[PDB]
Amino acid sequence: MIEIKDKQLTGLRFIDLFAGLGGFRLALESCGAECVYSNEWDKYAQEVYEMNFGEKPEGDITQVNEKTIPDHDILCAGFPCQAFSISGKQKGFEDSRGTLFFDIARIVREKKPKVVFMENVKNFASHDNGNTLEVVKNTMNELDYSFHAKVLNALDYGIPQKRERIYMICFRNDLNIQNFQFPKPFELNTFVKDLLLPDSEVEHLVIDRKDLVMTNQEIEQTTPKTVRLGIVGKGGQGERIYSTRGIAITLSAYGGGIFAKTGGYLVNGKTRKLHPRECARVMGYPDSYKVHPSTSQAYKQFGNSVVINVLQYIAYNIGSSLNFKPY
DNA sequence: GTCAGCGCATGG
DNA sequence: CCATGAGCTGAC
Ligand SMILES: Nc1ncnc2c1ncn2[C@@H]1O[C@H](CSCC[C@H](N)C(=O)O)[C@@H](O)[C@H]1O
Repeated sequence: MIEIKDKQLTGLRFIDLFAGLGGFRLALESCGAECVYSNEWDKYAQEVYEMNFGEKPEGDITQVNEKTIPDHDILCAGFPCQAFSISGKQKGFEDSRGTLFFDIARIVREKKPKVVFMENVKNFASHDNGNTLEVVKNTMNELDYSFHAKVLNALDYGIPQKRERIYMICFRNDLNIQNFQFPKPFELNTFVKDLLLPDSEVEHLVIDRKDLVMTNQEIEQTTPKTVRLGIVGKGGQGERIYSTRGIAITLSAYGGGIFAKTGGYLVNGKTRKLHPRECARVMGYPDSYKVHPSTSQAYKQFGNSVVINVLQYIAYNIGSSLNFKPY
């Protein structure tokens, strides 16, 4: 993550819904805001959260009375993506994991917060011929909010990963905010090769397969794009090998392949997958964030998360707009 | 609960 | 034509 000197959000309160690892909390606390409630149902996600932050999040959001929830200024939520992702079956609102949005709307109507900050995958914007995005937009307008949305690739904001998400920001209509803007891009100066651990710590992750086929030669100069060097098996998900001189592919949570969830990379003559700590780094997490003791769950957790840096830049801008109140 | 072979929509 | 994806499904 990056360091913020001008703490634009001091004094405001927020809630962490679908908490996961607490990615929304790190970003917002770095700007001076305060957390007053959290909710996450996964047994193991709850353990890591407690380890790092010191409190257990409440359970199942679908059976919590919206009036119990504390008064807050910003609502944060990165709702489930399985029913909308391009890697799934695309069942949308007919999937029991696709209706979560409406519990958000339910909470919103009661607490009427100042800002609503949501985020999902790129295909969310195109699903069902744009109908799904329309439904979210109209419900927000009807509740008296303005809707601002955009798709941002992580490689444009300092982190070496091709990870495209859609961000949705909503301000209550009586605040009359007319100057919010999505952050401007810059040049990338860090590559996969700058975050790797020493060879002695990652020896156990090596894989020597006899069906390895090199289709491209290693490159000699860095570039901001995924460079594919080879394949194993039929070249499906988890069977593709890339260069450490380019950028990483999107990390996932339920993926397969011999190089499951992270993909394979050509490191010093060898082919291996990433270590959990190296995953933390490509997601923007600091080396002081304690990871889960079980390697298996650690990978799933990081693949469901958000990239800190992008959230930080957007949070600064939300505060700047709120603080501009001239005579 | 963990592991790995897979098969298709989307966007050029 | 060619490359990708906060996935699915069945095995133990
Ligand atoms: N009904 C429900 N109640 C609470 N949490 C739920 C839920 N259904 C799914 N979830 C949780 O929603 C999360 C979706 S992914 C969100 C990750 C989070 N932004 C982070 O910073 O890491 C997962 O942790 C999932 O277990």
